[PDB]
Amino acid sequence: EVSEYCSHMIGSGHLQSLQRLIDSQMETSSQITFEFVDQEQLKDPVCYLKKAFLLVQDIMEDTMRFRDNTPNAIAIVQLQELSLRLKSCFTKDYEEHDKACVRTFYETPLQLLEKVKNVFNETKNLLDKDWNIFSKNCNNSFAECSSQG
Amino acid sequence: EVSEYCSHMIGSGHLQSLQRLIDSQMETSSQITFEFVDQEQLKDPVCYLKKAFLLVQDIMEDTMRFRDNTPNAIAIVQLQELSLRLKSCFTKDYEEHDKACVRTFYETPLQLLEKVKNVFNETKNLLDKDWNIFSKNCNNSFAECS
Repeated sequence: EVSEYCSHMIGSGHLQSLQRLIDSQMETSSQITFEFVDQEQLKDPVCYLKKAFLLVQDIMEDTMRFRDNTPNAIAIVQLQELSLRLKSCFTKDYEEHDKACVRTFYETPLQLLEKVKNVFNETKNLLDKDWNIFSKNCNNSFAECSSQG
Repeated sequence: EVSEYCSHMIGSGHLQSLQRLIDSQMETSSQITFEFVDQEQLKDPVCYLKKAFLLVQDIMEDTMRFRDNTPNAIAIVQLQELSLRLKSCFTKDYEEHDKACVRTFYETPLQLLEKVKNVFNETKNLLDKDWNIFSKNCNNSFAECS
């Protein structure tokens, strides 16, 4: 079940952690490649975040990497712990729609980090309005995407 | 004027702060371009650091940029202040030789930060050995560079 366990689960400390993450990065024009949800393909706000929340998990595990026991590595662990708690708040969608709406991006680390912060921030905002919002069936939204990863 | 006060300017807090900078950088394939001293051209330890000390000031001003008032931006300002004090410890070498021993690098921000930390670390170490050491005339060392 999705349940009231979902409401208020993403806290302000989580967002401040994301912000300190962003603020400590040296500013660079250097771009990196990553997979993320293509907003131009998936425009519905709820299903965008349903898909994006899942990808953020891969992004944290493989891309947002820091030295053991540094403040930023600790924030990632907390965001991963938080994401595990959040997994019962997103209803599962069809497995045929796993790579739909995903594309490779060529963007700076700061732009990737802003995408991740926006996912956690907007997920928190919608959960605070309705703890059941991510029980939405997004199979038709994913089917309307033009491409796949 | 070079003086005994040189051996007291770079503190442990400056290095620990540099380490905290390094520890906060995300491990990523993102590489950046910068100008720095070539260790292969300038192998003499003292003249390497005379050259590297000047270049680190451009790197801090133009490349190691952080959003204003963040912990890392403040650390950079403090390292810049510290460098301003250290300039009394380095005698001038011929202007002749400004871009000598310098080449472009394409390395990660972590690698650049390690290069900067090593300059401050080795400078502190040598000043602790002879606070007059960077009065050395490095004009001939700079001349053998490519």
